Amino acid sequence: GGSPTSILDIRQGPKEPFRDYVDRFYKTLRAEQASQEVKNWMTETLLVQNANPDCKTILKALGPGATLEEMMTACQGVGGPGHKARVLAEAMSQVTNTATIM
Amino acid sequence: GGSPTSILDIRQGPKEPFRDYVDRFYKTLRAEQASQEVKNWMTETLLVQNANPDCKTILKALGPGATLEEMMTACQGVGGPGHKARVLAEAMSQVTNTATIM
Amino acid sequence: GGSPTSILDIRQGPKEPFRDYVDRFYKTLRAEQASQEVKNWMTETLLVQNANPDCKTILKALGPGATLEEMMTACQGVGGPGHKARVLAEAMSQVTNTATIM
Amino acid sequence: GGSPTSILDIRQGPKEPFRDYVDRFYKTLRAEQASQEVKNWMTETLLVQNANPDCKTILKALGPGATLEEMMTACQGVGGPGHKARVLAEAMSQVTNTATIM
Amino acid sequence: GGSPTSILDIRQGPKEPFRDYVDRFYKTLRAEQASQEVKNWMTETLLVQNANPDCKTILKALGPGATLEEMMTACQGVGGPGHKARVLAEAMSQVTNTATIM
Amino acid sequence: GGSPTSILDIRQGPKEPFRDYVDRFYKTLRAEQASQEVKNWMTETLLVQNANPDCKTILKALGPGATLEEMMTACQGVGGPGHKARVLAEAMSQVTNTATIM
Ligand SMILES: C=C(C)[C@@H]1CC[C@]2(C(=O)O)CC[C@]3(C)[C@H](CC[C@@H]4[C@@]5(C)CC[C@H](OC(=O)CC(C)(C)C(=O)O)C(C)(C)[C@@H]5CC[C@]43C)[C@@H]12
Ligand SMILES: O=P(O)(O)O[C@H]1[C@H](OP(=O)(O)O)[C@@H](OP(=O)(O)O)[C@H](OP(=O)(O)O)[C@@H](OP(=O)(O)O)[C@H]1OP(=O)(O)O
Repeated sequence: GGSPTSILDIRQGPKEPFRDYVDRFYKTLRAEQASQEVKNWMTETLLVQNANPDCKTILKALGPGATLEEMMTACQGVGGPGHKARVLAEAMSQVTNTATIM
Repeated sequence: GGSPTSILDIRQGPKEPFRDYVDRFYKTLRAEQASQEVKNWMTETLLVQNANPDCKTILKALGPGATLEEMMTACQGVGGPGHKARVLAEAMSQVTNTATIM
Repeated sequence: GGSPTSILDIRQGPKEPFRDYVDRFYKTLRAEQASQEVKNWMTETLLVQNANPDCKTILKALGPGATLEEMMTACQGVGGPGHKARVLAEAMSQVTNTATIM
Repeated sequence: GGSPTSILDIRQGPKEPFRDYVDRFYKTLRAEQASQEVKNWMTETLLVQNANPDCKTILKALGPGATLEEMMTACQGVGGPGHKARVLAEAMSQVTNTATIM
Repeated sequence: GGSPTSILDIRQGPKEPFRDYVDRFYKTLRAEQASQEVKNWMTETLLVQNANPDCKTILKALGPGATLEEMMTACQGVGGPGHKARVLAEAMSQVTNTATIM
Repeated sequence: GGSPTSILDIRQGPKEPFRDYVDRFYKTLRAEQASQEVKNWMTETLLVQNANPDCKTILKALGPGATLEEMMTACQGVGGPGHKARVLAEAMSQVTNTATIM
């Protein structure tokens, strides 16, 4: 479970940029008195998993063994037409070619 | 029915994330004077139902007994690109494959 | 007629939450100096008519006699991605097969 | 002409709902010093011509002589995705069959 | 070049309404200390060139010598769903027939 | 890497228009105490690479080394439906024909 303030309740806003949410995660973490390792691996597992399925999955899309910067860039394209454009095109064709999903 | 300020009146806004909604709900539940036995289940029954069909529908999808956490992670993903994007993936085949609905 | 401050000037913004629109509907109505009988049916005839061509459309879909609980929620489906989502599914699947309308 | 703050320079923000438009139209007309009768002949032609090419064209779409009630019925659904939707419903179905326009 | 605060640095936000952009243009212009003749010709060459390729192109579309009122009327349709709508419709059919561009 | 407040961290938000991004960038560049040569090229390497996948790739789209006016016009058009649309048409044309990508 994850209570307020605690990074365990820190989740990216679907509209919130990963560039922002990523920050909310680390600053909010400053709000928590977690052991540094408890705060870092948190910054790892809590960040990605709580990073707005869009960014969060993008992180996975980015191929694990990622750098915070990359997912920052891929998940940064989220919020502006970069998303509403690329995702739109991708979903637009996610189904065009892959419509049969099982 | 559900009068204002009561958890019964509590409802995830059409765009309100499961995360935010789950916050005003429980706070509202604090605002309500139902025992924990009456509140905790309101937290169960009212939450899923009042939680905005986007979340509410996911909620039923995850599978009865979905950890509040699971819906807490999925339902919340809704909002900006969260619903614009992911759903575009399903909205896209919702008409292409499922255009005929009966 | 229907000048401002009356329930005859109570409309749901297109993106407006039904729960919101309907909220001002009745506060305005409270201000509207009609009899219980002249105020209450407004709730019915003006709510459906002035409620966002989409919610207005939904209400008919909800099947008259419906408790405001259902129209409020279906209409609650409006605003967030839910509105674009449900509509995208029907209008998109309407313009595909039903593109021919006479 | 039409200088700022005069009903003449009163124009529905592209997105400014007609409801917002008609309220601000009436907020700047009321503000505008045109005879009581002039305001009446302003409230007529300026209202339809300045109300956002969408709410406006709608006012013209309802067929001149459209009770201000009908505009409010149609140009009220403007702004939300209900518009992006209802508009798409026709524009989307207008391009498929009517793409060739001369 | 065009330094900050100058009308040379004044550009319509990609989403910024022409009505808006044109307002700050002239407000900012006053800030710029250009001779009346210099401000008047900036008002013309900088207004169109720095007016958001949507409006900026519209202005040209309106055809040179276009009255500020026409740019204001055509570039005002830019911003909300009024645009996304009109533009999507043309772009949509542009790619249908005109997809081949050379 | 690029720490907080540095022009290195500095990035065109997804909604931050290039004309604005470039505005906080330069203000933020002044904030980081660097030599002229340093700021001279920071303004370059950090302005295009941190430049919002849309504006940034636009710069590269225009052709790197592009005049600030070329990236500015091109990126000052990135923000609203002038963009969310111009792109929707193209990305749409990217997945219609070019959906197959390898
Ligand atoms: C690919 C598809 C399957 C379909 C096939 C063709 C299509 C159709 O007929 O369905 C043409 C219309 C489009 C392109 C939809 C896709 C969806 C989009 C969208 C609903 C997408 C989300 C966008 O909003 C944002 O990005 C958020 C934003 C408003 C900028 C903010 O921050 O406030 C908005 C602008 C609302 C559009 C309007 C155009 C349409 C309907 C297309
Ligand atoms: O007017 P608000 O209630 O504050 O809503 C705004 C508005 O969106 P709409 O087009 O739906 O009216 C913004 O647009 P502008 O007012 O600047 O035109 C938009 O941002 P964009 O300009 O980037 O499209 C932003 O949406 P978001 O930041 O989610 O993309 C959204 O704010 P909220 O939904 O957060 O209220």
